[PDB]
Amino acid sequence: ALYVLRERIRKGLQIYQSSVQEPFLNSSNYAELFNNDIKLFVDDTNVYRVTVHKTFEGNVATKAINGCIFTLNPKTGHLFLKIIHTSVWAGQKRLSQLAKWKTAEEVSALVRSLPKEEQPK
RNA sequence: AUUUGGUCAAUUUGAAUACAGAGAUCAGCAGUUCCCCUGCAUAAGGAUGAACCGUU
Repeated sequence: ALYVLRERIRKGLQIYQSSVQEPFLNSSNYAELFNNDIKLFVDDTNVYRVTVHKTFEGNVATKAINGCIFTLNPKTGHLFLKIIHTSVWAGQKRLSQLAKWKTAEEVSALVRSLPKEEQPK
C-alpha cells in the first residue's frame, strides 16, 4: 500500500528514478534495427571464459580458455571478432571489471578503424 | 483590529451511500495530392525495315 502511495506521489510530482536515458531495444522497436542507419551489436559475454569442461554426464575438469568480443553488423553481416588471448588475464585481479573495460576499449578501437561513412549510429 | 474570497460532483432521499468520476500505450497497411521511372491500352504523330513479279 505504502509503495503504491509512493508511486502515486511520484506520478503527481513527475519525479522518476534514473534507469537509463537511451531507449531500450525491445520487441516493440525490433523493426527499428533494420532501417538504413548503420548499426553494431556488441557482446562481452564471451571475454573471460572458464574451462570447467562438462560432458553430457558432467565430469569435472578445470582450465581457463581464450575469449572473444563478438561485434556484429546486422545489415552487412560482417563480424569484427576480436579474440582476447588468455595472456591478458595473467597476474590480474578484479577480473570481471577489467574485462568490461577491455571490451569497451576494443569497441572504441573498432569505431576508430571504421571510416566516417561506415561508422555506426 | 475582525472578516468574504474555502460548498466535491453523482446516486438513493423524504441525511445516507458514494469519495473525484471512469480506455491506454506500441505498430502496420491502404487511401488523398504531386513527382519520377517502368509495361500496356487509347488517340494522334512521326521514323524505319523487310526477295519479286503480280492482277483482268
